[PDB]
Amino acid sequence: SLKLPNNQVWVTRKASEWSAKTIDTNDAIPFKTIVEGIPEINSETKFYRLLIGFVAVSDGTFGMVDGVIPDPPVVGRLGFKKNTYRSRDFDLGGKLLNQLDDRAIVWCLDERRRDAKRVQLAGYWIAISKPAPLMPPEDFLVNQ
Amino acid sequence: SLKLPNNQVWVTRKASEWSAKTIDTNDAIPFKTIVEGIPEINSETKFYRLLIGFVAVSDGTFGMVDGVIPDPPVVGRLGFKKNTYRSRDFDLGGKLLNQLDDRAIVWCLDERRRDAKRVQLAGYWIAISKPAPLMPPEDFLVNQ
Repeated sequence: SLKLPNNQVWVTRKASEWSAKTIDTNDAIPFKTIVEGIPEINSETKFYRLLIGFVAVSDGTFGMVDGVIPDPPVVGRLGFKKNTYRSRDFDLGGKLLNQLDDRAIVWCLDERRRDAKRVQLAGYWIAISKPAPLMPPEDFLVNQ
Repeated sequence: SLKLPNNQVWVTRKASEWSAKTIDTNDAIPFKTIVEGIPEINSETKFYRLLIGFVAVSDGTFGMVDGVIPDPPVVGRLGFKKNTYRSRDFDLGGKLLNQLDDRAIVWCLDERRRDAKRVQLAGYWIAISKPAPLMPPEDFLVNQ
């Protein structure tokens, strides 16, 4: 279930640590942010899976939402427990970025809702359509 | 000269825009910073080439230094002209990160030494030893 078809690859990037907060709100990470800073990705990339893993300092619930101040998730909402690794594979359906750029993952904590590192995320893993071999642009070494 | 041997690949990442500055100093980007946030890279990676490209708002000089408040570069120092793309391929010698982590690229501008975007960098391109196919860790989907 970490194996891919031959026309897809895994890409990843490091997740930021969460700072303490002063407002009362939902914690949400938008999909466009998850993808920012991954060079294999462009307007033609199709997206098949997003894997997330985390540990939280409280019980709570989480899931993916489509509206985006994002609502708590309804369909597919799942629970987690304090200090227990939780993970989730989200199916992205072979869609392009412009079709997923309204999505976010949202967490609702029972307690310690404003603490620093209240959720600690592993790297994000995304299965995408396999890119051509990476190469600098042809005009990179002009005036070298 | 953008082609690699079969046991190397290109990796890249986006460069940050430069803010205006209030101090009088050299502009330097350390090698450890260039490499931060590239998942294919670890303690065993060997480094073969670093490609940089930039446009500056003034004439000046630049080059790679080994001491690192880094000195202006001596050996291999090169000139550039205002509003003219310049690029450079630096040979990294097949070395590991711990052998390159004292290196930086340093720019010395003739004029406008404190302006925002005084140097605008293209993505950094690095030729490294070819990694195994990227895969999430085996324990990623515990408690899914």
